[PDB]
Amino acid sequence: EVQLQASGGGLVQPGGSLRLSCTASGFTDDYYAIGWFRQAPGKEREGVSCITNFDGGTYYADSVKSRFTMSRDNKNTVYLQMNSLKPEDTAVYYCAADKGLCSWLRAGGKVTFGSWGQGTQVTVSSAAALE
Repeated sequence: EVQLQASGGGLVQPGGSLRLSCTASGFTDDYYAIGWFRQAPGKEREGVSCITNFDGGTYYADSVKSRFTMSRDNKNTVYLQMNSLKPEDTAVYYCAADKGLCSWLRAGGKVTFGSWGQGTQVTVSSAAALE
């Protein structure tokens, strides 16, 4: 059965790091794409990153291109390493997969002809130093 299991959210200080994971099960077509989009408080959805299963090509939204890195573990997991985190990165992050489109990277961050899992909260705040 097709599943997208997520994990790795939390509260971190600005300049910090967090890693999100998404384990994709049951995908047998070579042409899927997997990645993330996010929903920041009071903002419209925004695409974050995408990896195409064919060729392993990686795509990033301009807002995260030099700070975030996506990687894969062939068990069926993709990782989003977030570094130099900024308060504006605070959002609910959703793992998504589509039919090789990376649709959520178009303006508006809307998945089309795809699938998405449950959100994971990532908060970047000075409040994190108070644990």
